[PDB]
Amino acid sequence: LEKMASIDVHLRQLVPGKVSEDDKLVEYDALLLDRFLDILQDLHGEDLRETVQELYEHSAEYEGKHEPKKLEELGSVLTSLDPGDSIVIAKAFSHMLNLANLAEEVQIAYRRRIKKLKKGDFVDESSATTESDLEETFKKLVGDLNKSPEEIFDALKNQTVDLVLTAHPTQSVRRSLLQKHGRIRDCLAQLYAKDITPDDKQELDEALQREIQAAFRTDEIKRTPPTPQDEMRAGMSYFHETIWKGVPKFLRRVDTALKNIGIEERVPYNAPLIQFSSWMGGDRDGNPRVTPEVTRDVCLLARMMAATMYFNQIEDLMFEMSMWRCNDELRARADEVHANSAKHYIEFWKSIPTTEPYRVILGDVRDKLYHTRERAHQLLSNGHSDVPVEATFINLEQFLEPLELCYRSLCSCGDRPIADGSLLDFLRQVSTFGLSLVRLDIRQESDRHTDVLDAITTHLDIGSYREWSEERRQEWLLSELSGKRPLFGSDLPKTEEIADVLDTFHVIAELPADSFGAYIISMATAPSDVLAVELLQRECRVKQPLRVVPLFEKLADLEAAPAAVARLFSVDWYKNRINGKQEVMIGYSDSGKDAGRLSAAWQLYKAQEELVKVAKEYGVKLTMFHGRGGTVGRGGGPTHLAILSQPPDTINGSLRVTVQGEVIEQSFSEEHLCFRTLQRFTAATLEHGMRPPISPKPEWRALLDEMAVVATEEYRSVVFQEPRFVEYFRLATPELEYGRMNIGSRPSKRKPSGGIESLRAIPWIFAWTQTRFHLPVWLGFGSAIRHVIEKDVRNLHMLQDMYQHWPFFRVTIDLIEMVFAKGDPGIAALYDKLLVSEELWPFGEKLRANFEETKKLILQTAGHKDLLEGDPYLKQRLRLRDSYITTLNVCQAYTLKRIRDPSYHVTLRPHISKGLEDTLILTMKGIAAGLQNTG
Amino acid sequence: KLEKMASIDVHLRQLVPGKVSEDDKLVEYDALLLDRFLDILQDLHGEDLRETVQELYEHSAEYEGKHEPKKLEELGSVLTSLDPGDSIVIAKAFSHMLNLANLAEEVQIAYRRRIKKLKKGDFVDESSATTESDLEETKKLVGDLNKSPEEIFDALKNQTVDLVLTAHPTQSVRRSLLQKHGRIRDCLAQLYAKDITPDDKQELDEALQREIQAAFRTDEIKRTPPTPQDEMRAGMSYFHETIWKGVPKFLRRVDTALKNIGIEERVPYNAPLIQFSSWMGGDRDGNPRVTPEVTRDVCLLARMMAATMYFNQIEDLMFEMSMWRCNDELRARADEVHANSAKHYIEFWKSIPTTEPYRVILGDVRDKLYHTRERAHQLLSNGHSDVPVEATFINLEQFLEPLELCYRSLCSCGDRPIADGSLLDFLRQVSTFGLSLVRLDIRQESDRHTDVLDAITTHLDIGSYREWSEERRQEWLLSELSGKRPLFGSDLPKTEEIADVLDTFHVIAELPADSFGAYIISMATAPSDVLAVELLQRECRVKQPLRVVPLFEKLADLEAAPAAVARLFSVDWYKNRINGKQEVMIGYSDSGKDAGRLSAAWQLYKAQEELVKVAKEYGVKLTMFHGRGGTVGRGGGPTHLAILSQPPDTINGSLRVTVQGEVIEQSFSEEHLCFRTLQRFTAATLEHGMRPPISPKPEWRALLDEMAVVATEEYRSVVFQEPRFVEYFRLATPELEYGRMNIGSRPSKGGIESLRAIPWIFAWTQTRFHLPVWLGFGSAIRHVIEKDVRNLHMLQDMYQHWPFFRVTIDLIEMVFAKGDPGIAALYDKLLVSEELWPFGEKLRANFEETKKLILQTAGHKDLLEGDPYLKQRLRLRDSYITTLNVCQAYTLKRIRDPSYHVTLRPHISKELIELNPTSEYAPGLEDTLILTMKGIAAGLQNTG
Ligand SMILES: [Cl-]
Ligand SMILES: [Cl-]
Repeated sequence: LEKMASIDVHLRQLVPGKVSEDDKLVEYDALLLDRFLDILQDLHGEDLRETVQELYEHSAEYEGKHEPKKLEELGSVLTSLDPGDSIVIAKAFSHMLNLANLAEEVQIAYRRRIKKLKKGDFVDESSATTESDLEETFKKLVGDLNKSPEEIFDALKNQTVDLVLTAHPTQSVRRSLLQKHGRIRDCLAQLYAKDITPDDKQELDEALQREIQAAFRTDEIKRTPPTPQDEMRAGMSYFHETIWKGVPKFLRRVDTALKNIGIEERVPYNAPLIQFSSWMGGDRDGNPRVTPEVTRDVCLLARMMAATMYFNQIEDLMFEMSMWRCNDELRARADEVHANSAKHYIEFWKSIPTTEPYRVILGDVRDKLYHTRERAHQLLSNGHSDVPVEATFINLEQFLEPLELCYRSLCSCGDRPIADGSLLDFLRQVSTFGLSLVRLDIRQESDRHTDVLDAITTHLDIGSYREWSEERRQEWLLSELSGKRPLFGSDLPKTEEIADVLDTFHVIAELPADSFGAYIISMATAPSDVLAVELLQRECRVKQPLRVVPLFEKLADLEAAPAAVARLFSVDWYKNRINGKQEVMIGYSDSGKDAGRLSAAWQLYKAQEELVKVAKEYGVKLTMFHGRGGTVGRGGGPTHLAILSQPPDTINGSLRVTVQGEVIEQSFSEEHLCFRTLQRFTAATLEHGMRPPISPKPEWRALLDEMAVVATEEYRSVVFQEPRFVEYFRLATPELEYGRMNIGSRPSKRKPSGGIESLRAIPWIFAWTQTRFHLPVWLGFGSAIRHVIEKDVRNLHMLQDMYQHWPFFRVTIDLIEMVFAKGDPGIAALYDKLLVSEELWPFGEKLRANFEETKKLILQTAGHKDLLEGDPYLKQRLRLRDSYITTLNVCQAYTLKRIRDPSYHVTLRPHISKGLEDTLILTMKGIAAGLQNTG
Repeated sequence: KLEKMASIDVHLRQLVPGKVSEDDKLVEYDALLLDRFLDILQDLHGEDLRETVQELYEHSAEYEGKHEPKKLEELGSVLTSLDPGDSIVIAKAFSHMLNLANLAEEVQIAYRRRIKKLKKGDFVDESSATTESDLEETKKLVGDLNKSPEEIFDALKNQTVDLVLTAHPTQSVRRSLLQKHGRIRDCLAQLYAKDITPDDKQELDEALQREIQAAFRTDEIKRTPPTPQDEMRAGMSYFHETIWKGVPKFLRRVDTALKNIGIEERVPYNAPLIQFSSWMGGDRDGNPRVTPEVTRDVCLLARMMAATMYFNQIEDLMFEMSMWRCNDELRARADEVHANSAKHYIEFWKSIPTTEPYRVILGDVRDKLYHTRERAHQLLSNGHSDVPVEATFINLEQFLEPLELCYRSLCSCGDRPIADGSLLDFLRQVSTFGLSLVRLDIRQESDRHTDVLDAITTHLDIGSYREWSEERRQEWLLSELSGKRPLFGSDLPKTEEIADVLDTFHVIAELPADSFGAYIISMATAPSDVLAVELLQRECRVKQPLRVVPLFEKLADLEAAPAAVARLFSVDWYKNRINGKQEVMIGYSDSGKDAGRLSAAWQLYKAQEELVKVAKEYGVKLTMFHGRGGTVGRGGGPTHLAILSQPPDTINGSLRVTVQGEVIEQSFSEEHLCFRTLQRFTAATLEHGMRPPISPKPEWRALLDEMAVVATEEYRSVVFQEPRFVEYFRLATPELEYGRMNIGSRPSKGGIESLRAIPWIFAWTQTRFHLPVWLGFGSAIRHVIEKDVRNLHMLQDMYQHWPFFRVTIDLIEMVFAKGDPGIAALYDKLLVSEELWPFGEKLRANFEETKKLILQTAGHKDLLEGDPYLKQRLRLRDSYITTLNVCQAYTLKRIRDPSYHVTLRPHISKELIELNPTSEYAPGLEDTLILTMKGIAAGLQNTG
């Protein structure tokens, strides 16, 4: 059985050298592949195994030389498969790619950081191999920038990093597949431990094989496109995985780094340096499956999960807390708490004596936690309770109070060191996660509020709020918000939508405030959009209303935004309600859909500038919320510089970022990866506050203004002006199939009869990411760089200066370069050859030419001769995914030809040992998991 | 001025000079912990207190080095001059330091590397963990003995090792202080990882100090002398600690070794290679706090704990079990289970779909486990439930069936590798721990059954069951078991004791059979003692009666025992009821109390031989139960040879041994220690079954018979014939205080005969004298050397080639290492009348004489010449124990004698004096005595 010998050779040929000396990646991939193929042979036979192996080898050869004959060989083998074999080949390559991801994670987590590889400037911050850890970030602040330790500590207390978890654009993988990937991960890790006994290594190998098989033999589809509750259950797995234990870990690391620059204090245990907000169950923009009851469900479920974890933590806390010396205050509370009726610790002690006061108060807290979970479960499954809300914790201060009393008492008696053990960790978990783990954001279009108000104004015989000018709207809204009479009653004609909006507000009002983050207005354009939501919030009896966050999507909206926000601050009611804090959302991906990526990038930098001017004029603490698609939305290293790149004083101690679904596994599945994520967000925010990026030279801004004009011209002329574009888009791309399939819970368009305009941004990016072409990400960059080079050769020297010294520009170009690394025009041409009308082929040929030109221009701007010349580790990792993703591409393209065209009969082969829709879904989820994030 | 660290480094390095390997980091560990502890002591009670404590430790270490009595005089001088507050803090301090020494010991043993080049090639290698045979090396069977692997596999399938957890003779330390000891051990371990970053090392250092202080600031007294339920709760900590996870780990390792000798199968998941029995809540011998309700309590509690652990484990199982292809039988069972109402996993899935059949059956099992815990908690807390018995698992096969269905189904579809993961671990845990984790044994005196039958015969006007000869008793008991009429009713004059015995039988009758192991008759002497218990079991309507196990204590009982068992097998009713299985219990410590240690050891070897003869004559599978005090009761390595030492065919695939309380932490607190415990028990059993120790040469037998006669004579002449022995014992030893304080129960059942064996051993272990273990050996070896110049060469032959004799001598040698006559003399000087002084003097001479004689027999010039690692660890504990001894002796003089005024010193710094307010003796003297007792106890661990 010497077949294992071949795959080592093809792997070593795919990535030639070693990117370090702990570079064990090719070994890891070879081992996983060998064990997996042995499993495939043992489950489906020697013939199936030989076919799959020949396919992988061919794919490796293609990713080597990019010879199209290799692709035709792949096609020949794949078409000759009846759907039965097609499912097994597609499934198999999916799992193989997943294993490659696992090895990637292990390599990254245990790679040794090389201190002699730092150059000393900001470029070091674009890779995990050279980024500044927390303590290096401190020394930089204290050395170069002359900031005192006191100032660093004070800045830290007041800083908040808020990570927002979003429902996966496709597969938010089963809560069980995290677990299996974990076991494979850990087995791989220990097999290479330089301290392993032979029998331990044997049992580890058997566990590895057993779990690879365990993953290959579970189905990946069926049932419902899981209900929002199910997808939310999946999203919360990472709290069990790493974050719950990981947060006190990281915060204690902050304590140590502080001591090493002379600060004796710890970060206060009630300071919110870390926060988690979620969209799962709250985003309704173009997603009707998210009902008011869905939101109530994910809220109560969240409070349940939190109560369980606090409950199980407090028992180890209770064993720890066996001291007897205590405060007079704590002694009082213990003798008081002793006056009551101890059922949840009979296995531990018959009862708790008053000679163990901490155990008394903590056992009471354990009881209240129990009653909290039971009440939440009752309301979720029934609608009423019987658990008195007074027998539970209903707000965070009731919970923090006894714990803080313990900490005070322990410190009084000279027992602070015990306090900084399990007790401090526990307080830090309470303050970070609260009673809900996450705080749900709500999102809805502005137009739906227009509808609700139009029915309100029609029912009151005032006219139609939709016909009114923006100023008439503003005036009416102001008068009502200033007044004291309610607005409407049960007597109100409600369409299903209008009832949906009002009912959403009612459920928000029926739940504790600590469950909710922000109310987000999609397609916001004018101050009346924010005022609308504020009034609807008030007249629906929301006691403590949510902060309203406008989301400026289109480009014109972005130009009009700073006037709009200034106008909002100049109105007394909004100024008095916000309390000196205002949050605005920008959608890098959305704006990109409107006007191409380059113009959306430069416009967002400028718009953030003007917003900060306004927020300083009127004295509010502005917080920019970064939607899906940005530079700060990438995985790992690059985030560190993306954050540092943002315009000065747009962060101001409060960073709110979306952790895209495609990146969350890579960023939180493993102890080390999670630590370094929390670390680089915390450290980068802190540095950017005291060391803002350079301000751009005027010639740079003038140049980018030109390039923005040309780029939007090209992008809009191709995507919107070309009359035969959308026909091509529906042929050369699986957009229609994605819309009809059970992949995402969302409809792809806002009006089924509309063009590219009504198509949502997420399907736009996905459709072209499946074909390894990525047109939405780079289109426009070509004609911009071309235009300025022809106007004068010396502008290329200016662009290269910009790439070398202006962080913003470097991170924009870098993202593009990375997306090109995941691109292959050859595969796009194969989709063309099978799926596109012959008279439409030159269209594709021309666009691919545009591709190659833009790539050449991007490489020249970054001063590179190869893509990702600066990040060879990332280059290696992606080149290794390429070999599986390509097979999933060819399979997808022929499956499309077969699905769309029942007139394409193929000479099948005999079925291969112990249906086209399922194969297509597999190739989609696979390529999706392989390409991860682009734009 | 913090160069006190140089002082403790120098004293430590003098205490243990060399290296016993090169991964020998023990003195490093001890210095590091001690330094952090002393700094904490200074920051809590002041610089002066810290300097006092450090000076005391240095003096103690210098003493354990050169044994100069001046050092003892210095320690005493400082200790008498402390007011009770400072005496409490000094005593507590040294207790905690000794504990830290034990933790460092455990880490060093767990990570010491076994040296393959150090094996000598014979059985002596089996007396230390550093050279013993692992599972696979016990390959030995295949080489030397030419046994086929198939025969080894069959032997292993049928082998059962039954470890019995017993209540601690003193402090089975709070489930809370064990935990802190765990955090300290782990912190120590990770500080020495060769890949740890500087920030990691800083945070680990602070975590260690934090937990040392946290342990120092917990009280070690107060509350109740814990109820038997509390002691049982504490005893069950080790299942959560290591054993629950440890059993599937060990069994899988067995699987690997079997693969490594060519066997393709695994050990069947339902074969009981490991079992755990318990006495906590069932031994009532001289312990009236153990009531019927106590037994009902610990039974129900155990079933609760088991249900909780299965419940939490089965959720990881449910996530794992996401397969879809399955057996036809399993698909059926899944569709069947789908017809019902999914509450215990709303956080995981809204409900479980039928395309995940395994998850369906497993979710049902999770439901049934939940209801089992709730019903047990209800019965314990009320007396009734409302949980239908049909919704819980009441016997183990109900539980096993659906899991086995999953395993079968998974194997059907070629998913055996998935089956051999979390599912196999779960099946193995089910089979090993069952629904109770442990099985409770019950124990009671024979005389207490005699009372019950005597009141019965008096109530029926037949005579007094007490007056009847052993054969008249036998006769009546036989006719009654043959009969069909019940024996008694509510109309029966019951003393309080008799009500206790009958009520215990009724409670046994009310509980499931999986809860109970064996009924053990203390002071068994004759078959009528067993027949009484069988008859009481039947007439109290115990549906499935317990197996009855006689415990033959005294020497004459041991000679008479095989006659009794032969007569018992020769009775038709008993022969058919036992079903070919008989378990007999020996108490190495009890027999030791009767006739000296040597005579009890040899007599126990011979009596086991004769019992094997009887069991073959009548075809019964005999099972010997080793009570406390044995060679097989030691910690770690030595156990391996002790088991191998047993007489041929006395084990026969069924080993039952007592895990003494003082040893349990050393054997089960840490992952590796647990693995090697289970491994040496399993491997020793398997090997001894197929490779019996050599049979003894006839001259060795005759020689040991002689020595036993002399030794018993000396021992009894001192302990029972000297009229002033009992007077001395109450002066030179804290026996009266041990009984009068709060530890244990009742020591007397009169003189030393009515004194229980455990307080007998304890009293003389506190004063580092150990008279019960060695008394008699001196005069025996002296007698045989004078009888003939050559007998010493024969004894040395025995020590080198007869495993039994080697392990007896070896245990003695270890006990002497924990001995020090100087300290005993100090106890004399402070506590014993002057006209009694020569008595102790003469006794001490025997000690020294016996020591020299043991040394010559073992071919040694120093104690423990063969086990320098153990010598090092003991040498190191002794430096704390000695200070605790002096403190104890002066505290005794102060307690017994209110006319002993001492020039006290000014109180040091901030109090512990006021945690015992209702004390009849001085403010801090009671607690100080208790502290020294618990301390010295934890320092000397096991002797005899
Ligand atoms: Cl109880
Ligand atoms: Cl639900």
